[PDB]
Amino acid sequence: FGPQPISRLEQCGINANDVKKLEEAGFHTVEAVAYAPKKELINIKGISEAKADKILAEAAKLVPMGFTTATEFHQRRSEIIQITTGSKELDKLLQGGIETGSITEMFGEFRTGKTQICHTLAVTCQLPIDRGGGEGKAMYIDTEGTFRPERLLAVAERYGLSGSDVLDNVAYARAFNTDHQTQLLYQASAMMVESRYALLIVDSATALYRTDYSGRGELSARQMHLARFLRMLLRLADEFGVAVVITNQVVAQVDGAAMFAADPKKPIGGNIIAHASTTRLYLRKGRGETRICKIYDSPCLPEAEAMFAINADGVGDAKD
Amino acid sequence: FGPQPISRLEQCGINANDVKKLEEAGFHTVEAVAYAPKKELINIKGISEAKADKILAEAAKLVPMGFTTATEFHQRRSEIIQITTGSKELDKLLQGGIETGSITEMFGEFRTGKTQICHTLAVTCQLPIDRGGGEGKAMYIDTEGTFRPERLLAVAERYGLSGSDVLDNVAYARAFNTDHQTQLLYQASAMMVESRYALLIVDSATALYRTDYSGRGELSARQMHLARFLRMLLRLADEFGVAVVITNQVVAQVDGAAMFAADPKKPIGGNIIAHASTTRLYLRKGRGETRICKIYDSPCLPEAEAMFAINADGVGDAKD
Amino acid sequence: FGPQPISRLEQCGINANDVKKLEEAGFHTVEAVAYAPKKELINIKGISEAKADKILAEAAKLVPMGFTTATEFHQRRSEIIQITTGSKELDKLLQGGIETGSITEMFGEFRTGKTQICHTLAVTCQLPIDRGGGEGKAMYIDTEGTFRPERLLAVAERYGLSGSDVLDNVAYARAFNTDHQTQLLYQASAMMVESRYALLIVDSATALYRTDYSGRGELSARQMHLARFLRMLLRLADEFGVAVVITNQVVAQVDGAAMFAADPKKPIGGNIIAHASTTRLYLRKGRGETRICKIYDSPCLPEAEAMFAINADGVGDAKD
Amino acid sequence: GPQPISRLEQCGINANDVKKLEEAGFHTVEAVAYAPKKELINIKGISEAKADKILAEAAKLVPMGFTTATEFHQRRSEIIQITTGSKELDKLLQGGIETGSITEMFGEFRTGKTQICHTLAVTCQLPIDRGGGEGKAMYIDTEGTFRPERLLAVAERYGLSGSDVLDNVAYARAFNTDHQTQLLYQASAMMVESRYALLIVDSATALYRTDYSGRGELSARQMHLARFLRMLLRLADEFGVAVVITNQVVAQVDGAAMFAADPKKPIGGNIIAHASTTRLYLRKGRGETRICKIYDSPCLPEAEAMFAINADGVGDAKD
Amino acid sequence: FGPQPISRLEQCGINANDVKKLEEAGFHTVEAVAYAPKKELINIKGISEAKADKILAEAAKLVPMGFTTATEFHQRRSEIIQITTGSKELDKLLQGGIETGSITEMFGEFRTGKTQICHTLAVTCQLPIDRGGGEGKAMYIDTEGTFRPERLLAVAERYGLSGSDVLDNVAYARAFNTDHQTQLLYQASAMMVESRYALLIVDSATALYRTDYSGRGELSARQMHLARFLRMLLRLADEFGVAVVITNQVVAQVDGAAMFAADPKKPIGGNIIAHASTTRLYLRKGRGETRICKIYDSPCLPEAEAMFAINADGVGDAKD
Amino acid sequence: FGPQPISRLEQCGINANDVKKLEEAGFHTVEAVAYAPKKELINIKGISEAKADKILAEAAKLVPMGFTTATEFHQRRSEIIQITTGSKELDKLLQGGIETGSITEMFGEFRTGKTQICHTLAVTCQLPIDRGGGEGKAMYIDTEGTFRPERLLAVAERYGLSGSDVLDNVAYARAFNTDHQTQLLYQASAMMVESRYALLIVDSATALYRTDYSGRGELSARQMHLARFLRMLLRLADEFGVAVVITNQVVAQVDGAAMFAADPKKPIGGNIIAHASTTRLYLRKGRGETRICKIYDSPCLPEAEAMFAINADGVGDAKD
Ligand SMILES: Nc1ncnc2c1ncn2[C@@H]1O[C@H](COP(=O)(O)OP(=O)(O)O)[C@@H](O)[C@H]1O
Ligand SMILES: Nc1ncnc2c1ncn2[C@@H]1O[C@H](COP(=O)(O)OP(=O)(O)O)[C@@H](O)[C@H]1O
Ligand SMILES: Nc1ncnc2c1ncn2[C@@H]1O[C@H](COP(=O)(O)OP(=O)(O)O)[C@@H](O)[C@H]1O
Ligand SMILES: Nc1ncnc2c1ncn2[C@@H]1O[C@H](COP(=O)(O)OP(=O)(O)O)[C@@H](O)[C@H]1O
Ligand SMILES: [K+]
Ligand SMILES: [K+]
Ligand SMILES: [K+]
Ligand SMILES: [K+]
Ligand SMILES: [K+]
Ligand SMILES: [K+]
Ligand SMILES: [Mg+2]
Ligand SMILES: [Mg+2]
Ligand SMILES: [Mg+2]
Ligand SMILES: [Mg+2]
Ligand SMILES: [Mg+2]
Ligand SMILES: [Mg+2]
Repeated sequence: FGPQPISRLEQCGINANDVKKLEEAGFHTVEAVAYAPKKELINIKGISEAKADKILAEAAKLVPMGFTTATEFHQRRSEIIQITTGSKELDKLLQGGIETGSITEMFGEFRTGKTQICHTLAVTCQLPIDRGGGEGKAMYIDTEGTFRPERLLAVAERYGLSGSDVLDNVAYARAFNTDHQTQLLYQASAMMVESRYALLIVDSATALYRTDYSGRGELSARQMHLARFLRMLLRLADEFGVAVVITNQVVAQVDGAAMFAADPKKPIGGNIIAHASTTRLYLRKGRGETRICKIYDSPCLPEAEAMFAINADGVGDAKD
Repeated sequence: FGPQPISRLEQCGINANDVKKLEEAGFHTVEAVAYAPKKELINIKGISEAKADKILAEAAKLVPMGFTTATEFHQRRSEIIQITTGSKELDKLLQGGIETGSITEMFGEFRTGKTQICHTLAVTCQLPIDRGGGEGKAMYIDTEGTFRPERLLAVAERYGLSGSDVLDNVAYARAFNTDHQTQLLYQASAMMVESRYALLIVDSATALYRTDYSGRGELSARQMHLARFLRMLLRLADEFGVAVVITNQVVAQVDGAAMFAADPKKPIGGNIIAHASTTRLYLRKGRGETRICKIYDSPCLPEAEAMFAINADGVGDAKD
Repeated sequence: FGPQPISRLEQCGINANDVKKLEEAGFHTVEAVAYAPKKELINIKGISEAKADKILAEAAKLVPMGFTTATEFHQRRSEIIQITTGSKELDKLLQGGIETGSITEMFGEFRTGKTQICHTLAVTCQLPIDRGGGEGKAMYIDTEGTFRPERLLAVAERYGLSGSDVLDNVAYARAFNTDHQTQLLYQASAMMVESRYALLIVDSATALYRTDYSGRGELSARQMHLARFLRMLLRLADEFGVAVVITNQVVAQVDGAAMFAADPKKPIGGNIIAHASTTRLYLRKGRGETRICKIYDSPCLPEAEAMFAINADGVGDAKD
Repeated sequence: GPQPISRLEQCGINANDVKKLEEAGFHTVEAVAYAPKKELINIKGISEAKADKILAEAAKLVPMGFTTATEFHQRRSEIIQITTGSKELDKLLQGGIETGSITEMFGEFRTGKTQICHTLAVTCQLPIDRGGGEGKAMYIDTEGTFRPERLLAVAERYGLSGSDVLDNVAYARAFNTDHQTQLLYQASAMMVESRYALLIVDSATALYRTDYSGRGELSARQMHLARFLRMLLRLADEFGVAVVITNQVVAQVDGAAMFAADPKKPIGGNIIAHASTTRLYLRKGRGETRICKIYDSPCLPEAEAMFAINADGVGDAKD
Repeated sequence: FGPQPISRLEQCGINANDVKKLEEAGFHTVEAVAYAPKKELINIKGISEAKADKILAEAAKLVPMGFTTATEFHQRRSEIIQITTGSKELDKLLQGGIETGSITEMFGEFRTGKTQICHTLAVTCQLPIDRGGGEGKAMYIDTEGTFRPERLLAVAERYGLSGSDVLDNVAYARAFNTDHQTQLLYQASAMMVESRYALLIVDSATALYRTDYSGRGELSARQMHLARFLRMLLRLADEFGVAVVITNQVVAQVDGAAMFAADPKKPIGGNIIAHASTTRLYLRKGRGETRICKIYDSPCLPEAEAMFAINADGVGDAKD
Repeated sequence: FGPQPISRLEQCGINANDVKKLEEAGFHTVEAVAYAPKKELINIKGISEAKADKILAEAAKLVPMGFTTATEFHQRRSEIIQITTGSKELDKLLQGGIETGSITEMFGEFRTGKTQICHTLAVTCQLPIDRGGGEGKAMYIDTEGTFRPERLLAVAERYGLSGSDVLDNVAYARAFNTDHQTQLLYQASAMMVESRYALLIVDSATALYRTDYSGRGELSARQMHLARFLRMLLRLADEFGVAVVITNQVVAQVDGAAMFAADPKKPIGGNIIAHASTTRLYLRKGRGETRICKIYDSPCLPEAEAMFAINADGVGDAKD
């Protein structure tokens, strides 16, 4: 069960031309138009103030957005699914795994294993819910050109799942530039409503912005575009109940006039949207053959560290 | 003990149709009518100038609006209720804690514990006056998806209160956009008049405004909407005599990126309403894993500093 | 030495019902009737042209209004009272302090100590003339909610006055909206006829007009209402001879709301009344401390600057 | 100068009519002669024949016939011009502020009109040798912005006794328009009583903005202003004194859709536009220098001038 | 099978001036303009925003950029061409050799054998697919002045190919400075679009940057120029599908400054483009005459070590 | 057959002042202008970006810098002259002798015979082509003061050439410190164009650096200065088509400091410029006379050892 398709609004007395204009705009379900303010609906053409007000009021009638007791919210948060990361120690660290309905930014230095974690999450997302999975196909928006299905086949063989259907479930695309990356979100929102999607990996979020928006005086436009991208990701996560995972690259100190996100502090959203990343995981190589994952910031989980390893079957517990 | 419900206004020779029009307008209390100029009581359709003047007559007759001797105001202020922050050092710094019937704006950089302080205030608000509480249900309006009842349960366990009853009082809502944030206050007013409440937290005020109203030419509309929201908050604070707490994120250095509200000057209301925040607290990160709270501005308190820490049971005194 | 009560007009043979009509209109004094034009005495229903003309003629006979030699005006001006501001440097800057029977506007951005200056003036107003006081009770139409009767006690302790008695002679009111602020002037005119008052403080005098009259097309009504309020204040200053201090906010950047009078361009009254503020002081924050008060405009004073400080005992001389 | 109204008793008119005319406002036979039949009839207690004959003898006493142009040139060459206190501004006006006319100096807020009025009032008692008027001065102030300290300072600069100049300046304050009109009546009586040379109205349109507010009262405001300016013109023509008035002007956008904030549209309005003979635009400059531009004059041409305000009054631009 | 020439853009209704403007800008192929962002198309003078959006819209329908199932990507990657390196051990370690469409950065100490590998790869690129080749012309943008066709003749004689035709199918150029390198790539784009190419070699990529961009202050500009060069190489590899090989030099004792590479870590692209090199090979000279290759970094291949030898006919299997 | 002198410029519209500014900066031919980047043409003061771009474009139009078929490069390299070393054994070892256009470096222990090889090469540079010479005058930049113009006469008498003409065709200069070496290179480049010069000998390249740039912490500046000197030598070799020979001193023990010019590894250019020495020769003195020359590093020639001897007439084959 998920959102309510926009066709329900047709049952409420709205002519189909406005519905199709909203569909072209990008709002595919009643949730996406209910959550939108009057300004966004007014900005698109062919709609007047009265029509926008009536559709907004009807949508608010359809989906409840009023107050509720905290016990109801505790019950609701006790039913969301957490996706196992493939490692028992990291699963213990995350108190269940990667939660669905938020943003889990995992960042670290170069050659640490973020892509391996993304691969393992994408394959384990198809597991039955009783084994820690999410019972849903997993998308993969890839900007680094670093998607090799051989790892997915290896992990699917390890877990015993049929490789054919595991491959047939995971979708794929590539982002050659920032605008194509953004339009991929429109396509994903269009194509999500037709099936059950429980994961969406963007590896990595900031890779294209370090190069395309290269310039001392281009910082402002880059920041606004990144904020828009992150807002779209947040809306997608809230609307469809998916588990968005992204990736960032970091390095000691900084370079340039505070241009990149190469800092443990100063999250990806920066000064515009600081609350974008609900969960942040620092991935560190450590000393010797070690791998460490530390919860840098979480609203509920406390700071801690953990040990894990990467073998030919994916990410697993550190074998001694 | 509280305000006078508008049903008491019925015993003045006024028919119920315009009374219901005022009720649906947003004036749930006779005080909300007495604190309203003729312009706002006329702007609602269906009411003439003579009717508005007639109702305002007995509305002002019901409540005292005349001059009082300064000793009377000192007597009134000495009986005000202050809410303990949960830390003795902060209690000393604020000379009693967060005072009721006013606005306290806590602002600081990213990851300074503002949400933790809001959680601790929301749980300690339920304590009886004997222990320093306010003896009333709280209210939380969240604009970042950063409400975790686990912290509330932990603090309730620490203070000895029954967690089930503690979680059964704190209301909750989420603001997906600025218009929903503004609209929440209308239902909040009815919920406030219905039952005793003693704390309204809005975490955080200027979080959505950085996102929805992104644009050089949209600054004026953003400023007017923020001024309207803060005026509504001030009316709420004056009406039911409950403490309003708001939260603001500020970048350490002057990042720029056109005009913003992230600077240790220029209060939230801006140039239109520079007086919205009665009390202003600056939350700062010390050199070595320390937290400091500095009273940036108070009409009666002097500038000072304090030390505090955050443990698994909430905010508390600085443990050496 | 004060004004003659309107009841004296009853000795002129006029019918007492007309006297009560004038009293309820707002003219509590014979001087108020004398200064009024024919149209304002006719606009109230129940009074004919002949009656208004005869009371106006008798009032003009009672209080002289003809030409006087300039030496007489110099003698009258040399006997005026000046209220010490609590700082010797500022006292030298003002060539005596704040004069009675005049309007003193104070400029200032956010956090410039205007409220502290108002508090010190209100607590030094009841000082005997021997120490530069006014020997009269004070008033405070506080439209900001920032009136804390804790600084008044501190300054009273500094000056040796009994705290209970100095707190016992201060009138206080709060303005929640523009119309209530205006009616407070009628109430104050009612009060001052029966006791010696020597100060009227309005801090601020423009915030409510900033918030309530928010609109491009509402500017004209705002300007007319502000002009009416300032005219009422000027009349109050003329009749009873009380120094009227008013506080106006200011900002050093763009406004974007047409007039939006927060800048040095003209008095608060603006184009309609650019002459209400007899004296104008600009309060500015220097480097570090020791704010500067500059005489921005005065009929008989030159441009100058001064240094002053704010301690726990109130405003005082700057100590290096 | 003017002939006192008592000379009318040489004709033989019953003195009750003379007293009626005196209490009406006409304290000089010239005032009766200039008045038309309608005004002399509107006052009750006078018959048509009496008004006609009194106008006949008034015209007999006061010459109103045609005069050759050279006679008018000779009359105008004997006029007195009051020095403005600044030599450069004096050269701009080709003699200074003339008498028997109206000089309206208008400008934005904080230009120095009140200081100019003080300097004109203190230089008026100067003897004609220095370019003064030798007469007394009057100040009908509608703003409470009259400070004798500046008069004392400027008198000290010009080497006069402060007590004497102080004792030769009549002062009054106007709280409303009707009080201003009654002040004009009392000023007329006082000026027929004794010699005066200057009459200052600072400012003329200050009270009309506050008193006659609202859109629906514009016609009454215009009529009252026209009556006030007509009375001022009659005063100027009667006793031959220099009348100076002050007006405020701004370049607002939406603060008012009416009023008199305009460089054009003279103070007299559309009813009597010819009220102000001379008009001076007083403008704030860029760095520190104020300018005085002759906006309109029957004889003087358009020009500009440099002047400064010092603690001793108004003087030349000290670079 | 090759890229679609830019002339097809005129088939969509674009006047020839814009087509020639794009051609002179550097976009010789519809793939290049399709992959380009809106900002880069706007930057060239002579095209409006609407015109650029229209061109992008028509180009989108020509090349599919939407989502696709992972099985489609596995099919696409199964048919990719791998170029034999001339050594059986190297071929086994690389699981086919050097893969087209990706960057294979080989680096090592001085006199390790990178130039010989590049020479042998250039010869073997002309072999038909039946013998592990790619049957395509090769290029050599040599910057060290270390191109000797005698090795090419020797390898062609070993493989039995005619020397004349082997020489005739290799294009050569020399780079004297960085801007010449960039313009050389600009010309190489047109040369590639004019015919069929399969291998590009840059030996070495960073040699000229050590000569030109020296000094302590010239740190940023060198990094941006290198990032631009690597972005150009990536665009070429994606758009034409040509195996790109670049050479880097490393040392064990970095006795220099911050403007160095000198590290097995810190790839050539640096912190701006860490993902520039898809495959990374480390070449070392062990004790005696052993020559070892190691997969330093690969998205799919695991870490391994292999032995190889260099003899008179190029790189061959290490004879015991 | 030489370069194109800068007098061929000034016909493109560039005024004579810019030409003279380039002339005084060390750019004595159009080849040195074409090979230079924008940085080295902007660093000289008096030239703007537009003028530099125009002159660079004209220079690029003057000389061919585009791609070419490998057969063209083979044909070009077939006609490259190689100067005989005076010994048949070493001539066969070098496959023709010292090639023209590359930096040929020779090094060995003390008293091994490099200097005698330098005189023999200088004298043979004057021989006609059919005798193995280069038909060009020679230059000798001697740093250790070991240039005796008496072996030249002996070897010239051996070859039958007149002694006076042989001496008159050798331009000799001495370098006392590094900056003098650089300025003398500037002068040599200035005086190179006006005659046919085929050989340029530096003996030795690093002797002055060892005894001038002492100090443990001064290695970096010495390294950068050596890199600049070697870049200048490379530009001289490429631009004028001259044969550059330089001498290095080595000690077969290890090292005496952190950085040194010793060790058979670690070429003179260091890890900054490792490709400066195209051909490297190692000279050894074994048991008995046994003077051996070995090709250490070469891009085309293989490793081999040859026997030579030094006689009173110069250097010849080892007598039996
Ligand atoms: N086939 C593989 N089997 C096991 N580990 C692998 C394999 N391929 C790569 N790795 C590991 O991946 C690590 C780097 O993580 P990777 O996902 O390749 O890069 P990134 O840091 O860019 O996310 C390396 O340390 C290596 O040990
Ligand atoms: N109890 C106090 N004792 C001394 N100074 C105080 C005290 N409370 C506030 N202040 C001073 O008041 C200043 C601001 O003046 P205030 O009147 O509160 O504000 P504003 O001018 O905005 O109305 C602050 O800079 C602070 O130093
Ligand atoms: N005592 C004084 N001495 C000299 N100049 C003064 C004095 N008082 C005020 N001024 C000057 O008066 C100028 C404003 O002129 P004023 O007549 O007060 O204004 P307005 O044109 O608004 O009636 C100010 O620029 C100031 O410099
Ligand atoms: N003609 C040749 N035949 C065989 N090996 C050669 C030949 N020329 C050079 N080499 C080899 O080249 C190696 C070093 O040179 P090279 O491979 O070009 O290094 P680099 O890539 O660092 O320039 C030597 O170990 C030598 O064995
Ligand atoms: K966070
Ligand atoms: K404040
Ligand atoms: K003024
Ligand atoms: K990589
Ligand atoms: K020697
Ligand atoms: K080499
Ligand atoms: Mg990765
Ligand atoms: Mg937060
Ligand atoms: Mg204040
Ligand atoms: Mg004035
Ligand atoms: Mg090499
Ligand atoms: Mg030697």
